[PDB]
Amino acid sequence: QTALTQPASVSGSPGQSITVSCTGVSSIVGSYNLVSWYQQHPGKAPKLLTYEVNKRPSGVSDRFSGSKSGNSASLTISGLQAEDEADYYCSSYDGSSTSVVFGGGTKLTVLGQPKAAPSVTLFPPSSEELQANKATLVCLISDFYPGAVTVAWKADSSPVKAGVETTKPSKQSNNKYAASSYLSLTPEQWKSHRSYSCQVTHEGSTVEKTVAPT
Amino acid sequence: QTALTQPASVSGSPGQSITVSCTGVSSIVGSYNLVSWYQQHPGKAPKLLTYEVNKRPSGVSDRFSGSKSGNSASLTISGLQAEDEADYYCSSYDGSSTSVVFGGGTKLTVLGQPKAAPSVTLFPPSSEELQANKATLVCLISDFYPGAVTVAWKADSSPVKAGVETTKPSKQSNNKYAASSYLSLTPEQWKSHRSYSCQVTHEGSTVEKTVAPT
Repeated sequence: QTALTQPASVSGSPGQSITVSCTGVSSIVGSYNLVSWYQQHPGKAPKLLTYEVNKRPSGVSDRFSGSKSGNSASLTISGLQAEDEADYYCSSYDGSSTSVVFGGGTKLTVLGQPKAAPSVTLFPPSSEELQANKATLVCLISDFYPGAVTVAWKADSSPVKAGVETTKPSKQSNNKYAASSYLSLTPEQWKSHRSYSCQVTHEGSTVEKTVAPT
Repeated sequence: QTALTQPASVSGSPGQSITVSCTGVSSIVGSYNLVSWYQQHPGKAPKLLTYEVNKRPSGVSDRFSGSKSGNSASLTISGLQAEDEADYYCSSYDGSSTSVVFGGGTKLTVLGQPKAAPSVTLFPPSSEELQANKATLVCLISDFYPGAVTVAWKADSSPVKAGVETTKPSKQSNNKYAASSYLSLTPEQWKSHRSYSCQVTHEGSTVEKTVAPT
């Protein structure tokens, strides 16, 4: 199909400014300065950032400004913040008699955010769960960055190679990631060992937490 | 109130047909018949399925058809295929901002296995954690399908607001989903209450677990 031309991706560090161009914008009939830019975060609907080239709806920071020059429009984001990491789209009320054309989209990555070691919290099975004749251990891994992490389990000092489920890291409200790994055991397995351990490896450093029956 | 409103999610089996609704089109000034539906697969730009209510662009199967009756517009998909699982957005041209406005999105799941309700295990704060002035509660939500849930916390009948984080559902090895919601609090407020409840709502049905200091 037809789309406005945008670069596929752009990146910058916090505090910097990024300009995203959108070409093919010139209308074919009336001088349409009807260019709008949208921001889209994963799993959410596109949000309007600017319209009629440079107007901002209420609630949108003035760090976002649009402009237009000939067959091209631009969106500049001043003072880049981690929350700006998202996809951006321009759109134009094209010469296609009563028709709107959209851009292919630009993915903005905010580089250079500080590394954060993960907080690791290990939970032993609850009394409630033991009474249902089941035992689950959960290793909660939070506030880390970058979002890649390796998780391993030990029963005493030996590797546990079955019953381990680890979720994919997801960004949370503070722009850092969280994930959890759980190990399902029988109550007999849990009591037949002196301790279990969750080892988390993040950017070369490994942290280990241990828990014992009580 | 959103200008356009649609169900958050719907699911259907392969072979059937389902209809996704969108309300609010008549109150958008200057919308006339500029109603479009977009389909969006993860990591990709939205793809136009229908425009001007019922026209289809080149390459869109005739399994997709749109309709508008008053303040509602609808997208009907017949002969559901696995590849139709995606997010669907209705939208409309808004004369007030000379821009396209989007509905909130509808996540459509094509049921590839039976619907599975979630196992919910709630964990109270680990001892070595309170020992260091932190009190995290973890609500583990596993083995559910489709992959979407809402989670609510209650600190003694009173809805909990701040300090809640829930991860985006992740597909595990058995092909079902898992997620966790943790609540961060101070040991003080942990003991300042009698019970804590984790309420998980999935496909209209809601389960609740509770823990109490001990």
